[PDB]
Amino acid sequence: MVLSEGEWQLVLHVWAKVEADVAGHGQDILIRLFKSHPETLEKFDRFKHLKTEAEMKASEDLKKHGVTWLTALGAILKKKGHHEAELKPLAQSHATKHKIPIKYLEFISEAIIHVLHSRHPGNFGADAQGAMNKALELFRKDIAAKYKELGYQG
Ligand code: HEM
Repeated sequence: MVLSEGEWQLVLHVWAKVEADVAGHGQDILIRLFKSHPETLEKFDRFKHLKTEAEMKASEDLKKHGVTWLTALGAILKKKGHHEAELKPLAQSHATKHKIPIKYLEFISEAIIHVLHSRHPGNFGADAQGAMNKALELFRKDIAAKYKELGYQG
């Protein structure tokens, strides 16, 4: 699949707002994921112990990882589809080291959409949400292809 320049513009416009507070968005999204799909938390031996949302919000380590993963996604989105280089190491670690199923990538995609819709309604109308979904679908499609080449079901 291929996004038009207009669709990329909608994605990068709302992303520019996200970048005003990388740590906040990074954390909010992970917490949303963990609350909606508790099984995903079990994949993080580093955060598995956290029992409540309050404990998650107070975790300095969770906030730091929020910055790490969200910045990596931003780097990929800014490539506007030319992300082969960025995808390689990410696919290898998540398939071979962390063992993250494609299903969980769909779960975090839903969490991203939920948080952007809550925090940026003015810049995340139907057309903008559609473009972001398309961008995340492209990412998941390419990641799935890499998983297969690397020997992981997904
Ligand atoms: C938008 C998709 C995602 C991006 C861009 C992303 C990015 C990253 C990055 C950059 C790292 C650190 C370097 C590395 O190990 O590769 C990381 C680590 C990790 N990711 Fe992801 N990730 C994504 C989705 C997920 C999902 C959905 C899960 C699990 C539900 C997951 C679980 C992990 C785990 C367990 C680590 C190790 C954390 C630690 O112990 O330090 N990731 N991810």
